[PDB]
Amino acid sequence: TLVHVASVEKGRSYEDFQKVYNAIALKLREDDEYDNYIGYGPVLVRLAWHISGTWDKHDNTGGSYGGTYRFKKEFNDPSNAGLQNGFKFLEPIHKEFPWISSGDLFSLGGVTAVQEMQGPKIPWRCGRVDTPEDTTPDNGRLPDADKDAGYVRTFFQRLNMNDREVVALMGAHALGKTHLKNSGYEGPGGAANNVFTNEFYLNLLNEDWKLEKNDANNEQWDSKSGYMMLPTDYSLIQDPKYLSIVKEYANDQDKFFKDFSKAFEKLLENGITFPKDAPSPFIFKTLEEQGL
Ligand code: HEM
Repeated sequence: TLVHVASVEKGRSYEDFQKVYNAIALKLREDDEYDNYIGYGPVLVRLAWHISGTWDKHDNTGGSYGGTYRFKKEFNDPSNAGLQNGFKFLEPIHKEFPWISSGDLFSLGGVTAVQEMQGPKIPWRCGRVDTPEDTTPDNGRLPDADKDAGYVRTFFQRLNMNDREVVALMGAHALGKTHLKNSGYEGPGGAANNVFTNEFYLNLLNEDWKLEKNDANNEQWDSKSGYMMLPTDYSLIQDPKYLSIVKEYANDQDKFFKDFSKAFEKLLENGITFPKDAPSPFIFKTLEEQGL
């Protein structure tokens, strides 16, 4: 069995990590022009997810622990096209705080982004430890977007996620947009794409979606409002079990926030064993809460 035990960066405590959070948050505020004024929040959330979503529950390969996205096999995964922008954003942060591990930095970037975009608090734990280049997972473990609900359910079971966790996590697609050159899909999902809300679910249910091909010859669902849904997004209103949960979150943002926060922490921690004397999870203050 392959076990990864969280090991706190030597001598570091909550306050040290809050300083890293603050540096990420200050740079997020500064770099507001990125991606036609969306800012870096969405791509940092996607980075935190993609470095975690290589995990395989069966043998504990992949996952956030090892920080392996720093190695070219993983950095160059076609599934990760565009994430280099997030890595480049985090580079000056890592320079300022060289003591933090890569997996801790990448995952903390996603937590910081969600919170600074007015999302829920996401508890976060330190202690991911960089592992060598030969531990980098092969490409092909991240999901395809052209597929249906059965594919989504099966995929997420590899990450030990159930229906509620899947539907909650997908709500992150309120953020950012698809970019044709990255993924072969184009467009935002709504008007509020750098503030964290339940808009994904509302737009899934309330827009009039039309199936179209895009300029890369791929099918996607488009609305007159200029929004889009991936086939895997749209699958959440095709499957009866997913549809029930989509309606729940469309009706109740507080419940979505609570479930997202739990699922996202779980995603970022998959594969990691936290020893009993490990610090409790940290809840970082936003810049606003600190007067910064
Ligand atoms: C079935 C699972 C999923 C599929 C197929 C999928 C697919 C995609 C695709 C194709 C894009 C567009 C990339 C680009 O063109 O730049 C995207 C963007 C994004 N994904 Fe997902 N995704 C999935 C799950 C998730 C999850 C679980 C999260 C996080 C909780 C997430 C967060 C995001 C974010 C924030 C963006 C916007 C990035 C940006 O604007 O640069 N995705 N996803």
